[PDB]
Amino acid sequence: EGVLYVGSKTKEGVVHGVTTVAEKTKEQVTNVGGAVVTGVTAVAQKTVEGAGSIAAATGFVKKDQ
Amino acid sequence: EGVLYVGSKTKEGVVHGVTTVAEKTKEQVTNVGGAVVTGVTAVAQKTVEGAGSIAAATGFVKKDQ
Amino acid sequence: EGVLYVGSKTKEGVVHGVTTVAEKTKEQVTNVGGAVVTGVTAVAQKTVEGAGSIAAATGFVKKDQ
Amino acid sequence: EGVLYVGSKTKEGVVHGVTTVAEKTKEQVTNVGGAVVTGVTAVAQKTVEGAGSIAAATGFVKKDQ
Amino acid sequence: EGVLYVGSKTKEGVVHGVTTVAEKTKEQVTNVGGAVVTGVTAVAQKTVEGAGSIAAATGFVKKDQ
Amino acid sequence: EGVLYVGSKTKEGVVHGVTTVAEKTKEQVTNVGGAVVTGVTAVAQKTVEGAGSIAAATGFVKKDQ
Amino acid sequence: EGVLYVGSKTKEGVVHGVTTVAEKTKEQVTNVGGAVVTGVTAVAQKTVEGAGSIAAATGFVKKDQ
Amino acid sequence: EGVLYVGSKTKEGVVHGVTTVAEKTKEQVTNVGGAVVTGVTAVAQKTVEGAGSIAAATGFVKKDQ
Amino acid sequence: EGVLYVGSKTKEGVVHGVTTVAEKTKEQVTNVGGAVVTGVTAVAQKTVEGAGSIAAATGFVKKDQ
Amino acid sequence: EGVLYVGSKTKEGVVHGVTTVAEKTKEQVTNVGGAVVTGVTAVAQKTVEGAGSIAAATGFVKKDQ
Amino acid sequence: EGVLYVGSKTKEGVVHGVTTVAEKTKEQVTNVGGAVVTGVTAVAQKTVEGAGSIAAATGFVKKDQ
Amino acid sequence: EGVLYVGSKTKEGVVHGVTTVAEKTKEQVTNVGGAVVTGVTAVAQKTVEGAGSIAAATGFVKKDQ
Amino acid sequence: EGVLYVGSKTKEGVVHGVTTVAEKTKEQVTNVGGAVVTGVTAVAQKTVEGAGSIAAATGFVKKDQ
Amino acid sequence: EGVLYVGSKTKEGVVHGVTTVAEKTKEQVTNVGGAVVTGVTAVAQKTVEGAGSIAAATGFVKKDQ
Repeated sequence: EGVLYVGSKTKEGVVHGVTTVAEKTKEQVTNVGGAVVTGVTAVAQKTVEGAGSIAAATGFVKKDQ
Repeated sequence: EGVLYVGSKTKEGVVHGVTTVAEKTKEQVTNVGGAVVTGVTAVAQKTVEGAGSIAAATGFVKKDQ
Repeated sequence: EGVLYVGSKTKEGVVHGVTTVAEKTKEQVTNVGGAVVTGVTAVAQKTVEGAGSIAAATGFVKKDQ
Repeated sequence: EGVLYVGSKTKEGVVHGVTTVAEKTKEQVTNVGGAVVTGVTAVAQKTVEGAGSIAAATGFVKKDQ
Repeated sequence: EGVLYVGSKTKEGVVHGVTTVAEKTKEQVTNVGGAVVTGVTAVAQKTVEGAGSIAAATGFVKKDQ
Repeated sequence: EGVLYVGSKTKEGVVHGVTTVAEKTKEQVTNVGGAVVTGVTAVAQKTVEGAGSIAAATGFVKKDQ
Repeated sequence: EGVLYVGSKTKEGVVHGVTTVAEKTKEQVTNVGGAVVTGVTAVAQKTVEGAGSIAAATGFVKKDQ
Repeated sequence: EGVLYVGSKTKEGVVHGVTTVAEKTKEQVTNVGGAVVTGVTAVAQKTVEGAGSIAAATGFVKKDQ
Repeated sequence: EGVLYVGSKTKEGVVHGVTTVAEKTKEQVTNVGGAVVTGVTAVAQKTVEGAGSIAAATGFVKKDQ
Repeated sequence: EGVLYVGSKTKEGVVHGVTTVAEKTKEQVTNVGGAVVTGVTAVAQKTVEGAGSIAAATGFVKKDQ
Repeated sequence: EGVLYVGSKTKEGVVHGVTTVAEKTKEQVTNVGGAVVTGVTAVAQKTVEGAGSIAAATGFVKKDQ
Repeated sequence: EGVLYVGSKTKEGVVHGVTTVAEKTKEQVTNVGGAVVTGVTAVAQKTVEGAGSIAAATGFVKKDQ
Repeated sequence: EGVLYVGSKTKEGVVHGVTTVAEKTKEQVTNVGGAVVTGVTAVAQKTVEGAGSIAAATGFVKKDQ
Repeated sequence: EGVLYVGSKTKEGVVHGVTTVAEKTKEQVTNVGGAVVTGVTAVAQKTVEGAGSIAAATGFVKKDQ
């Protein structure tokens, strides 16, 4: 149950979403957990129903080693 | 149950979604967990129903080693 | 149950989705978990029904080694 | 149950979402837990229903080692 | 139950969301727990229903070592 | 139950959200617990219902070592 | 139950949210517990209902070591 | 009038003279004015006799334009 | 009139003369005015006799433009 | 009139002469006026006889423009 | 008239002459006026005879402009 | 008229002559007026005979502009 | 007329001559007027004969402008 | 007329000559008028004969402007 309205009157638009530049790096991590929605009129919905939901988002893990 | 409305009146648009530039790097990771929706009118929905949902998103893992 | 409406009046559009440039790198990973929907009018839906859903997205894994 | 209204009259827009520049670094992590919604009219909704929800977001983990 | 109204009459806009520049660093972490919503008209909602919700957000962890 | 109204008549705007510049550092952490909403008209709502909610946000942790 | 009204007539605006510059530092932590809402018209609401809510925000922790 | 003696007892030799690697460049110039003599026993003589000698060596020249 | 003696007892030698690596540059100039003599036993003589000798060596020149 | 003696008893040698690495530069100039003599036993002589000798060595010149 | 003696008993040698690394620079000039003699036993002589000798060495010149 | 004696008994040597590292600079000039002699046994002589000798060495010059 | 004696019994040597590191600078000038002689046994002679000798060494000059 | 004796019995040596580090500076000048002689056994002679010798050494000059 719900209603979402978007209206965009744009004459000129320049959009960037997730950008990453790595030079001479080691172990660069760009990590996104949900959707990546990008645009002059970007809309995103998400409905997680159900008890006990988990939404993890880790860059990295190092164990023992 | 729901309603989603998008209306976009654009005269000129330039959109980029996920961009990645790696030069001379080691172990660069661009990681997205959901959808990558990109456009002058980008719309994304997702409905996860059911108890106990898991949505993991890891860049990387190193074990023992 | 639901309704999704998109309307896009565009005179000129230039869209890019997932772009990746790797020069002289080692182990570059661009990882997307869902769909990659791209266009002047990009729309994406996803309905995961059923208890216990899993949606994993890993860049990489290194074990023992 | 709810209603969300957005109206944007823009003549010129330049938007960036998540940007990351790593030069000569080691273990750079850009970590986002939810969606990355970006645009001249960026809208994002999320409804997590169900007792016991977890939403973790870690940069990295190092164990034993 | 609720109502959210946004109206933006912009003639020119330049927006940046999360930006990160790391040069010659070690273990730089940019960590966001929720969504990253960015745009000339950026709107974000989130409704976490259910007793016992957890929303953790850690930069990093080092254990034993 | 509630009502939120925003109206912005802007002729020119330049907005930055979370910015981070790390040069020659070690273990720099920029950590945000909620959403990062940024734009000429930035609006953010969040409704956490349910007894016993936890919202932790740590820069980092070092244990044993 | 409530009503929130914002109206902003701005001719020119330049806004910055959370900015951090670390040069030659060790263990710099910028830690925010809630949302980071930034813009020419920045609005943020949060309603935590439920007895026993916890909202922790630590820069860092060092134990044993 | 003169005497030049060279004696080389080498068991293993690896010699390079003038080496040039240009990638993605514009107007790279490697310019040598005299001889390029290269070898495990490289010897070079030059005797310019006569008043008013000129020995020019230019990388490049741009005029008017 | 003169005498030059060289004697080299080498068991292993690795010599490089003039090396140049240009990546993504514009107007790189490596300019040498005399001879380039290179080797495990590199010898070079030059005798310029005559009043008014000139020995110019320019990287580049830009005029008018 | 003169005498020059060189004697080199080397078991292992690694020599580099003029090395230049230019990345993403503009107008890099490596300029040498005399000879470039390089080797495990590098010897160089030069005798400029004659009144009024000139030995110029310029990186670059920009005029008018 | 003169005598020059060199004797070198080396078991292991690693020599570099003129080295230059330019990254992202503009108008870098490495300028040497005489010879560049480099090696495990590097010897260089120069005899400029004649009244009124000139030995100029300029990095660069900018005129008018 | 003169005598020069050098004797070097070296078991291990690592020599560097003129080194220059320029990153993100503008108008860096490394300027040497004489010879650059480099090696485990580096010897350099120079005899300028003749009244009125000039030996100039300038980094750079800017005129008018 | 003269005599110069050098004797060096070295078991291990690491020598650097002129080193320069410029980061993010403008108009850095390293200027040497004489020879740059560098090595485990570095020897340099220079004999300027003739009345009225000039030996100038300037970093830079700015005129008019 | 003269005699110079050097004898060096070194078991381990680490020598640096002229070193310069400029970060974020403007108009840094390292200026040396004579030779730069550097090594485990560094020797330098210079004999300027002739009435009216000049030996200037300026960092920089700014005129008119």
